[PDB]
Amino acid sequence: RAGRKGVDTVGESILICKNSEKSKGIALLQGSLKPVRSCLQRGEEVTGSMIRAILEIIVGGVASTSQDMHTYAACTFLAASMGAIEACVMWLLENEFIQSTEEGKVYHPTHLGSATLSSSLSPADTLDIFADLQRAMKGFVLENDLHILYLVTPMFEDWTTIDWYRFFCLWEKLPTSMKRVAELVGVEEGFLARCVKGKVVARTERQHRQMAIHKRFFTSLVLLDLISEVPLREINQKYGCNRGQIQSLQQSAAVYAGMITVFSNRLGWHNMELLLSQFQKRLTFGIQRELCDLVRVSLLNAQRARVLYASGFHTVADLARANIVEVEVILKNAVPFKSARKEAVEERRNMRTIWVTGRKGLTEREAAALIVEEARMILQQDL
Amino acid sequence: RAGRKGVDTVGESILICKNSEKSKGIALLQGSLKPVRSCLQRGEEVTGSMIRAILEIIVGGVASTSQDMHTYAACTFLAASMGAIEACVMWLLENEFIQSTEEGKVYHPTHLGSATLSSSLSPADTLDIFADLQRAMKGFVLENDLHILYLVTPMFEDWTTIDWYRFFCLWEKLPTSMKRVAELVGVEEGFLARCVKGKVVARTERQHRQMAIHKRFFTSLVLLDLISEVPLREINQKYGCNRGQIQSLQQSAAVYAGMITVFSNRLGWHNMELLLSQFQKRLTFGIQRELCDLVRVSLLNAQRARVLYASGFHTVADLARANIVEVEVILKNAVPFKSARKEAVEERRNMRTIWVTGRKGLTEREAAALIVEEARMILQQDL
Ligand SMILES: [K+]
Ligand SMILES: [K+]
Repeated sequence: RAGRKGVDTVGESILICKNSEKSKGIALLQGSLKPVRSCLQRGEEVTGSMIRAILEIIVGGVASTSQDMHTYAACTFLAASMGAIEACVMWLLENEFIQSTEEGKVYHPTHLGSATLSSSLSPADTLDIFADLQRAMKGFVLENDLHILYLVTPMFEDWTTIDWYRFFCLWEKLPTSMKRVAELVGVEEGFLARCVKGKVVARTERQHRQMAIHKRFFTSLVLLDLISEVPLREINQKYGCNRGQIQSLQQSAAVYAGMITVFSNRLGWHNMELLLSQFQKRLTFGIQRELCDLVRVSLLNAQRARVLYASGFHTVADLARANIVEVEVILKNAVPFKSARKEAVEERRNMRTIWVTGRKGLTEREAAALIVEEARMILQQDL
Repeated sequence: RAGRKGVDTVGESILICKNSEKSKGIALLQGSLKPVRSCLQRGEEVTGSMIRAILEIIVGGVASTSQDMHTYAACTFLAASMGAIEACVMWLLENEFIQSTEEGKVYHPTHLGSATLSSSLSPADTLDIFADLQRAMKGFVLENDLHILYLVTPMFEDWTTIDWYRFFCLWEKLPTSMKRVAELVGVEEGFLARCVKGKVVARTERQHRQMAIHKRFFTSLVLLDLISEVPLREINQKYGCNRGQIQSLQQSAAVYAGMITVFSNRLGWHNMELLLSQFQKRLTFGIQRELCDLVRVSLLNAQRARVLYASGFHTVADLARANIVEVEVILKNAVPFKSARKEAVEERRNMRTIWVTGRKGLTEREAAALIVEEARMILQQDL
């Protein structure tokens, strides 16, 4: 990124080092990129990338027989550099992903197969997800939205560094209704104590998904406050994570929530599907059910939707009838100031202070007129 | 109680009244006792006293036929003043208390019958107790002693006036292990809130044993601290009850615990019997399992047993080897003073400061020698 084309004569790069790390710095300047691996490499005859690859072609209906499988193996990048394929096919058979009809040896997708493909889910993750859902449908808590959120809470990657001492403090202060959900999932208070007392991550044993469970329940709490319209600064102080890690999490959970919804629909689990089908939109914007209609407008996010709701505008229909200058004023009240704000400067009438995507700078007035204009266009398309 | 025989010339009685309650006072001075009712009186064809009376003679084996029943009815105080009997017999039949073998119409006791008699329990109470035990054996908490105590916690009479606001404060501070026991029993947090917020006793509906449940769980908490050797003053401040109400409760629960143990033994419920059979002794003295051996000595109560345990004397065997003057000193340390106690007065060497039952005043020295003497006599009887 050193050197602007058409602007600079040269691009300069400086790597600051010490005498001790002097040799490692030179290694980088002379270093070159490593050769590209296939990521489908084989004491592991089976592998995730291959299992998914084989599942996609069989369920999709472009690979039926055993001859089609090895023909596919020829097209891979792994074979370009110049058994394992057969192992993945059996794996799909053992775990009810694929069917075999002896037309000798022809493979067809199951309901679980077609569901996994439509859900864009990884076959390795689908097994635990399928069990987790069946476990939840045997005993489910409906008095709050926490248990539902847990099912759509992603835990395939760490989104933040969790302070366990902070976690235990929230555990005790946690209401009884949410402790019931914790117990029902696997959250044991004993494991939480062995985390604060001693910084033993363990996780060496495969059976230590016990760690992931507590990380997942911690995350669901964050997502619970998030769709409860709890301020980002409160969530930051309460949990110990920045706004960057949160936004990356909600956009991840919004997508994941859609996956579990599709997965539940293709298996015929209507009751479970019915509950989940409202959280994709709520996780995206971080809102409650009431603001779901307002946030259809492009410029209206969580903060702008709430202040317009609390001012009499509950729906797009109510927002189309709106007086523009009234919308503008309500927007002006949602701004965050360090001092308890909420002189006359008439030189700020042209200040473009509202950002969009692929944006021209919008004034607070122009944005308001756009919100009312868009609301009317949507109101007509609703008929 | 006015007038000491052989001492006073007269006994004087004065009833202090106002002008408003003047007439009611005269009513007492001229009043006389009401005639004695039978307490087995009959829109109530069946009655508790009769059901129990009929059960006792059939199970005991002194009344078999229908002729024996009405012969018994003649001996009652109710018939002395000069149908319902037949109704009680059917009730015992409907609720598996008694058997009928058509030798036309001969009645025999069931296992449930013989158990109720041996337990000294009321047939009306036995039905709910029998259900409560069967409910507990389906899901039982063993990590603490609370759930076991609930089964031997008596609630046939009020032993104190419970402050519900205080109760809710202990509810929130209550650990998760004891909240699980509350939920498992029937303690709903919603009902606790409707007690503090509004002083609605209700209890007009028969189905409002929901009140008794919360009163019973409140009581079990008191009994839990009591056998955990928590000081009487702490229990007084924590719950809001005096030491008189507590002592009346523990002697009531000690007896009741023995009843439920016998009841469980006659039904063949060994596992349940095994757990309960240790709480009669602990409820009596208000001690933990360790002091169970020491309290066999007559003079050793909860307080004296603990200070002797913490000083090296764990058993009667260890207490028989004891040096008398050492026991005396340990006893002197258990005394409660307002100031942080624990001059030389050698005039208190004859002060009788220890009370017994059917008592001569005992000195702290004489009592110690009695404790060691009794311990030796018990140690020999143990062989
Ligand atoms: K929007
Ligand atoms: K004793």
